[PDB]
Amino acid sequence: SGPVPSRARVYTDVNTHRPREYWDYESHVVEWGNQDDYQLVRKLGRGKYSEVFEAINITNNEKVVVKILKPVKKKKIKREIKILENLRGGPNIITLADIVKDPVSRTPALVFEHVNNTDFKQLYQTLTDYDIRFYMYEILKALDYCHSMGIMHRDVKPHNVMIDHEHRKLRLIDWGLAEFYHPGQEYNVRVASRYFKGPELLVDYQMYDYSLDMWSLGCMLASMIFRKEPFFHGHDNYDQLVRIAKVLGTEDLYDYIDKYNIELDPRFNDILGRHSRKRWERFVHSENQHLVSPEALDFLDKLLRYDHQSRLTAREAMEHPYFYTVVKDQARM
Ligand SMILES: Brc1cc(Br)c2[nH]nnc2c1
Ligand SMILES: [Cl-]
Ligand SMILES: [Cl-]
Ligand SMILES: [Cl-]
Ligand SMILES: [Cl-]
Ligand SMILES: [Cl-]
Ligand code: NA
Repeated sequence: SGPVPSRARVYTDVNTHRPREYWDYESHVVEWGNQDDYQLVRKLGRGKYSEVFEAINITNNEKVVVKILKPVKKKKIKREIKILENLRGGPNIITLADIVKDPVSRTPALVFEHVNNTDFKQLYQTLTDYDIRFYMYEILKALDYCHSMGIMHRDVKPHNVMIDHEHRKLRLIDWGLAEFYHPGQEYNVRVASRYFKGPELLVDYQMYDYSLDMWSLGCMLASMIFRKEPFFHGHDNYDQLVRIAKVLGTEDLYDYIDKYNIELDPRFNDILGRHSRKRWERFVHSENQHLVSPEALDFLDKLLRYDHQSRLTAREAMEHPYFYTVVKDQARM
């Protein structure tokens, strides 16, 4: 018999209750602008699917970011555009400003409102306890918003969080792997960077949901409070699950595989072994102790579960005692 089906605990049917056109990105008609409205200033970064530049909008002299979409399925381009259009104006969501093609090369590019090219990975190993809580709360605002809008990011990692530390502002970027959540849909498991992949991806459980992003967020939190980059340091996708099993233990892993009737790749049969669930105290030392609290560990424990249904939702996470002082300072301001 096949895998047992799964549904999101929250925002399950939000796309069903929308007009078809909200989520039917294959049918979306893009009005392509002229990239000659912009002048590229300098190259900022190189990605698998994109080259990214600082640019000037000639018309108003406003600074922008241009992402030139490296050759890829047209379906994937419409998906990213539609998701960015749907999420435009959401809290801590990057703002799509324009969609253009190079008149010569015909290559499509996305134009975003300017953010500094200071990604979270550059800062997140140097934060105070309070700033970790503050910026985690800001990421959760973006995730609860996109989940509530029927979208899962599927590539949450430090390199996809842009931060202006001076102005205490954060944006979640690179929506190129994001998808619409539809109950009963089986998704591609070849998403996310190795160190942030949830167990559902690693065991090839395809009927996953928004909760994938909450695993990735837990991997970021563990890295930051323990000053361990990455927290789960696998050699490859098989060893990645071994790294997780040595921390979360094998008892809960095999119970998860039994619950969803998952057919575990034979490769796993000799490498997972038998491991106790480790107390988080084992990762605490003199250099990270100032970032670790009972509140931080209680919260982390409730993100890093094998069973995606067990993990906190983004809104449940925002309710956790770890954020009480952030929530109080926000109301004060
Ligand atoms: Br602004 C901005 C910056 C980068 Br780097 C992005 N990668 N994908 N979308 C982006 C938007
Ligand atoms: Cl601190
Ligand atoms: Cl990263
Ligand atoms: Cl998919
Ligand atoms: Cl590890
Ligand atoms: Cl222990
Ligand atoms: Na402590």
